Amino acid sequence: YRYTGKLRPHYPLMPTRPVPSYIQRPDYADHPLGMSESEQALKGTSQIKLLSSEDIEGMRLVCRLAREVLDVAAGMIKPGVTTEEIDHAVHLACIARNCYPSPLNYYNFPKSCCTSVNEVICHGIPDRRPLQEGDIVNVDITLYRNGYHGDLNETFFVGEVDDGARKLVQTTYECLMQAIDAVKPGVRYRELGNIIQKHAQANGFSVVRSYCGHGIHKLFHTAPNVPHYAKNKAVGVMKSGHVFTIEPMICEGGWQDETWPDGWTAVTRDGKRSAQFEHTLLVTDTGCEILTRRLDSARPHFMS
Ligand SMILES: COc1ccc(N2CCN(c3nc(-c4ccccn4)nc4ccccc34)CC2)cc1
Ligand SMILES: [Co+2]
Ligand SMILES: [Co+2]
Ligand SMILES: [Co+2]
Ligand SMILES: [K+]
Repeated sequence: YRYTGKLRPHYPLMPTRPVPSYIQRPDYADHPLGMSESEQALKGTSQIKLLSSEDIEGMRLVCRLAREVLDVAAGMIKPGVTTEEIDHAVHLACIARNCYPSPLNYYNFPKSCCTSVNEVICHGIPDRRPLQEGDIVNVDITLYRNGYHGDLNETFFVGEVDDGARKLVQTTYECLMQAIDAVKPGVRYRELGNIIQKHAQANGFSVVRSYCGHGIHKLFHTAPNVPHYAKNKAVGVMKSGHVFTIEPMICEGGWQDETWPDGWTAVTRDGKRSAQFEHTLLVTDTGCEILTRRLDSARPHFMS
């Protein structure tokens, strides 16, 4: 394999971390290939669930707990800390909150969260590499509680970063927030990508095309599919009671991605840096509720 940038995987991975039997498990947790029966039974479906009142309460709880866990990871972002160490803290924090770490064994993903440094667009596997001053790093958290998944991510700075890293991370966050601001009943899902790309393009940045936002509730990933680029062909119209993510991945150079031989790690083909932010949203009558918001601070971690 020819690597696209400086980053390399740092093996071996510590042995898989068990989840105590008392924590409720998603269907794929024990599947040998980590396949989700409940997901696959709906593969190829455009129909979007309308959440019930109990569904909404279940989503509010898990998305609040997921935010608490992301905040734990944020606290550890410093030079010299390995991504595996982050993952260990995240694993324990999910368990402490009576939650299963959703990524763990999801289609055989080996860890409890995704840590995506510099040119990694997404799905970086936590490993022995110590974080380096100047790095940017996304940690993507999903928890599973009482049958429901809650999903968020943020990009962080490791120590002091250069001007381009600041510009990329700020713009990616702006893209997400501008898209969130457009969410309300009657809006087509395909529209968010127009908003996101317009802002990214205006700042000299490209938009990843291979990975999308997603419906989430009793399923980790389900309808709607939500592209982040312009003139996409997404199917569906927002309605009150829809729950989905917007999770734009934005790049310094081109939009093209490829995957490492591990089958997971998605990287820029040019080896330039990529950043991502994510919230789980509930469409309401006035617009939408940001289920994964911070409750005690106005801003994401990279600002404060
Ligand atoms: C035909 O059966 C399949 C169904 C789905 C998939 N996948 C794997 C799961 N998947 C997504 N996975 C992830 C992910 C996985 C592990 C850890 C963190 N994230 N993120 C996604 C985000 C958006 C859409 C899909 C996926 C969609 C494509 C493969 C085969
Ligand atoms: Co993912
Ligand atoms: Co997501
Ligand atoms: Co996520
Ligand atoms: K990254």
